[PDB]
Amino acid sequence: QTTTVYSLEDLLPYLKQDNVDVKLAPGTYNVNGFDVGEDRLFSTTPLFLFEGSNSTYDFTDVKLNINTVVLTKFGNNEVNEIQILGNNNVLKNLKLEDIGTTAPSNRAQSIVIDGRDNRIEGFHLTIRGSYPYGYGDAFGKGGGSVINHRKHSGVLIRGLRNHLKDCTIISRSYGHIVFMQAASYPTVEGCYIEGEMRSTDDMLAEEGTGSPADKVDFMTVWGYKLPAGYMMSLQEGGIRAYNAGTTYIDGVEIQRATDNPTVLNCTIKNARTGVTLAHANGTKYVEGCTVLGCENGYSIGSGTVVNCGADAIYGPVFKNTYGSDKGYNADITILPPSDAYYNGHDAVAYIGGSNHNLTFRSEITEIPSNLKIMVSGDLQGLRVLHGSNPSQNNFAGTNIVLRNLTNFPVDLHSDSSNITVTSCDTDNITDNGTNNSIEAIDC
Repeated sequence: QTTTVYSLEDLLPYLKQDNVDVKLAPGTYNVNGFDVGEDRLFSTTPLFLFEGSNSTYDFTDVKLNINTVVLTKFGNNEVNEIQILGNNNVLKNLKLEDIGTTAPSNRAQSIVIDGRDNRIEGFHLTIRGSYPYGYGDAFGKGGGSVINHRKHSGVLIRGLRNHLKDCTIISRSYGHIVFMQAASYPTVEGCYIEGEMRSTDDMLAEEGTGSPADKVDFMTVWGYKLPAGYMMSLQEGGIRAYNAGTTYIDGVEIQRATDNPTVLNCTIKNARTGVTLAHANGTKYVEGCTVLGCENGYSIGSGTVVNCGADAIYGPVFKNTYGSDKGYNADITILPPSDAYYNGHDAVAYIGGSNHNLTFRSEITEIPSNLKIMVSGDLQGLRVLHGSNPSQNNFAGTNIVLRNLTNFPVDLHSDSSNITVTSCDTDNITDNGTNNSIEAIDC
């Protein structure tokens, strides 16, 4: 029942057909700049456009090497390596590596999943080639940038009931690693998602070199000179949901927020955020995840984080996004450090909004002197200093259960009220709020 093909050329016609079972034979396949053109293997982007439905594609033992020069071969357009437009497809086991670090002429996204009921499983993706690479988002991630960008993101999940399962996504590119736009009921499950880090002190050491950041005197899009003392990802989000986007299902163009995301059993390392779903609507559910060395652990706005862990070396394990957050239930283990601490945010968690039920658990006994659980107050977060992003800082918290089964101190700011705190120790809790309850628990 399976048709086997032995070249990319012979693969491409099947992507236009429904109800096919296709295998690209084990081997190595190289896409270079000479493969893009009118009489060339790829005359259009997306390179691999899966238009059919009800199809299965086996890429076991396939290594697909795509030279980053290809990101410049389509004019000023966005380039996407793989897009799925049909429904009910399964793509499995591909190892896809971007070769070199050439930046897109405009921007790129490795995989885009539209349609409904598709699954990408067993992929190993290495994403490269973007600009500027080395500053994270300090000089701009959208419009009005201080340094204009050519971003390149990994997997963009859209559509309906789309599933990324058991994949390894390694990014050495400035872009999100896995992100969701206009996606209804997406699921990310069993994935390992990894970026890399650079300190702001190392960025500031470019002074006098003539680098792009040196030429703008390190003035960030946040409205202040880049501060020393933080560790940034060179990527954007590990898993990040958007409140907007465009998708296509069954010939219908759809503009909507992400809704009903589920994240299960993922490990996210060295990204700007581990799991951020606050901008999605519907039910948010996160279970069984591990977040290591990210700038932020979990921010889902409302919903459930259960049986999840994060270390706190570079940023807080938990952050309420806005004072509008309501009904965020979380059970988070503060994991042993994955490297030396370099957390300039001066917090292990920042809590606010209302009607949350939050449990933190840890075996940590060496508590860095600058780290505490904050309920309300003025977070020294890299992107929220000096009034930057004002809705994301300095907000009230009300009617919150805080079970602190850790040795970290807790600081209840004057804008906190009706906080029910239980803690292993209460000697290191400061209470400047209103009608808060503090009670000791045994271990």
